[PDB]
Amino acid sequence: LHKEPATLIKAIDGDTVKLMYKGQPMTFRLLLVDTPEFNEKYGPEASAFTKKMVENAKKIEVEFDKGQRTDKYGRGLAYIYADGKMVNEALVEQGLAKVAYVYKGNNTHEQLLRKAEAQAKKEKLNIWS
Ligand SMILES: Cc1cn([C@H]2C[C@H](OP(=O)(O)O)[C@@H](COP(=O)(O)O)O2)c(=O)[nH]c1=O
Ligand SMILES: [Ca+2]
Repeated sequence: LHKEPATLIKAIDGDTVKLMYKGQPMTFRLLLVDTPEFNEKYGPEASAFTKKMVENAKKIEVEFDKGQRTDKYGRGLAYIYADGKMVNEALVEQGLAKVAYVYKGNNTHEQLLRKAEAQAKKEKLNIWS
């Protein structure tokens, strides 16, 4: 896998963000995770976490996996990095997302994210509290 540039257009919620990629606006859905909806418990906190992380970054990058690059709703499916830290991983380390939606062929960072979830669950953080 490889990182490609993008710039933020707008934070949406815990696991969706609007980015400019190859010069075109796209909504990205973070691979391999699930944040609560804004209306559910920990939703606001996930949205805020992601928002802060993407808005404060000097450098946003997109990393597609090996499979499908857009989902059935036209959202890009990627690992998104903010100054080299994976937002997908950071949410999970924080107990603000679960590992979820693990489809064969776009699952490169599964075990990385599961390891983070195990540690969050042991700290009993947020979702795991
Ligand atoms: C994360 C991800 C979600 N999706 C689809 C599955 C779910 O379909 P359904 O809408 O039919 O439940 C939906 C979940 O995304 P959200 O959690 O953003 O709703 O997006 C993919 O198809 N591929 C993916 O990698
Ligand atoms: Ca969600």
